[PDB]
Amino acid sequence: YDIQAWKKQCEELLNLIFQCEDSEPFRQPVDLLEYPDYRDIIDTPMDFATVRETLEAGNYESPMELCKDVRLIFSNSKAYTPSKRSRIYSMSLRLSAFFEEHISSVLSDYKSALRFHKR
Ligand SMILES: Cc1cccnc1O
Repeated sequence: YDIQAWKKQCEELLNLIFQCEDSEPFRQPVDLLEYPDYRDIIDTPMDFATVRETLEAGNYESPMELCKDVRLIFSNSKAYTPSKRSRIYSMSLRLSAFFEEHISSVLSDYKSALRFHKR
């Protein structure tokens, strides 16, 4: 029932994501010089360095906020891809499966701890 445990759990999961080769396109903001029409398609950029920095600054209140920004990484990749077969999009789908498999217990434990707190 530890209401604060989610934060270290999210730090450890971001460390695994940075070790995965599939994360490399998503570690830093998309390069607008490589992709000059990016902002004509994507309204809100997001990357794993920004997520990590927001967490370490104390600017997430809950793991649900962090999950919403990680899901935006994946939805931007799906919106920007020219093909469902593209290399970078294909990397996003494997990394999304790994994230969703690991975040499920973080969310469940946090929401259980808050219910116990308000009992
Ligand atoms: C998702 C994405 C697609 C194309 C280029 N870079 C990215 O990060």
